Amino acid sequence: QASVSIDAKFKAHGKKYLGTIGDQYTLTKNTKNPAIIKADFGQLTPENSMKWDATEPNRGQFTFSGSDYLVNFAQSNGKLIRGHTLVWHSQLPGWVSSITDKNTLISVLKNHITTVMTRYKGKIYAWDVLNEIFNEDGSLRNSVFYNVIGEDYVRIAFETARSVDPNAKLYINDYNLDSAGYSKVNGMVSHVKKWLAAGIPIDGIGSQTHLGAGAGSAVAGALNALASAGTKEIAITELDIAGASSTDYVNVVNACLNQAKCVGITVWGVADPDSWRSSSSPLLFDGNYNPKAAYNAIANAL
Ligand SMILES: O[C@@H]1[C@@H](O)[C@H](O[C@@H]2CO[C@@H](O[C@@H]3CO[C@@H](O)[C@H](O)[C@H]3O)[C@H](O)[C@H]2O)OC[C@H]1O
Ligand SMILES: O[C@@H]1[C@@H](O)[C@H](O)OC[C@H]1O
Repeated sequence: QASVSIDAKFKAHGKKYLGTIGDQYTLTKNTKNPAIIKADFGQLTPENSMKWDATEPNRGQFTFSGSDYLVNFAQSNGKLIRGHTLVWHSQLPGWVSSITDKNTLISVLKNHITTVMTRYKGKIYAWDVLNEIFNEDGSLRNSVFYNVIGEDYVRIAFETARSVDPNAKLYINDYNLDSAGYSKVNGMVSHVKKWLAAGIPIDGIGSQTHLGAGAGSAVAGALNALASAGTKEIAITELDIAGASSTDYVNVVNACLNQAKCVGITVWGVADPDSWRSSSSPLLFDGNYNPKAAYNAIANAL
């Protein structure tokens, strides 16, 4: 645990949280990891336990062991929770993707959203309702949901989520929304404006922010562009930067700090060895679960 909490310092600026991720394994693999989570971060996103493959492996049969543990740990330690993720083309069981009847898929979709959301009703700050539904050029990704139901699945997902748990912030999350002017950013913006004008309950846009070295400086403009979509809030949902330079990390933190709609930042992992991009050492804590230079840089910038 780092003596100075970047979550505390970020919150001091009126932000909601500076959080990270976890699940049973990383929360119990050693003593430093859960200790770091409790001392320096204020929000948790389950890395894998709330995904479709882990929650509904078979049609209508739910498995909530992992997700229960994550939610219970967070709730037991005063950490906000971001549910992730309800509708996604990746980590989706074959039984879902093989469905070809529109009404059958809508039924399945609604039951999945309803069961997962109902189980944690009132305990979730934000839900990534839809994840990665855009192609790089801004067009809608041809996933089973898009292919079988059509663009209306967007309305259905958000409306179902809104009625199931009106207390959770409903988000659409995506990656590569990292620079103003990028096609995917333009597509995210124009579509959300359209959906909001039609009455679709979208509370926020989540920008993953999986960066390469040097890409930190363009994030401020990207967030400014995303703010034009018209949602109530936006957030950096899965931050990690290859090389973990102080300049990149501080640039990204300032990007959120200086944009009124950015409620918080979630770093996709605590320590490098547990990163899904471990070979690029993209996190704030190193192989010894000790704060890296960037962590202190972030603290001294707040
Ligand atoms: O066996 C499973 C692993 O193969 C799997 O690895 C995870 C893959 O997803 C990672 O999280 C996603 C990263 O990409 C983003 O765009 C998504 O929104 C994230 O959810 C995660 O870090 C990997 O661990 O999951 C774990 C095993 O069950
Ligand atoms: O542990 C579960 C809890 O996480 C959920 O919110 O409510 C039902 C419980 O069984």
